[PDB]
Amino acid sequence: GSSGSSGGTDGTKPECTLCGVKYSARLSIRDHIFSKQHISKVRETVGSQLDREKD
Ligand SMILES: [Zn+2]
Repeated sequence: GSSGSSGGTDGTKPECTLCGVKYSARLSIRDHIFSKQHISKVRETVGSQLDREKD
């Protein structure tokens, strides 16, 4: 016989893979991104310091 295969994943749980800060059933993506906690990661992940030569 046959067991069966999978052809579609689902699981957009409220989390921030970027800051690894899994939001709580209550918390929300907004409340997060709207907190230094997140911003910081967004400032470091790339950096604040400007580039040598500007465009
Ligand atoms: Zn975040």
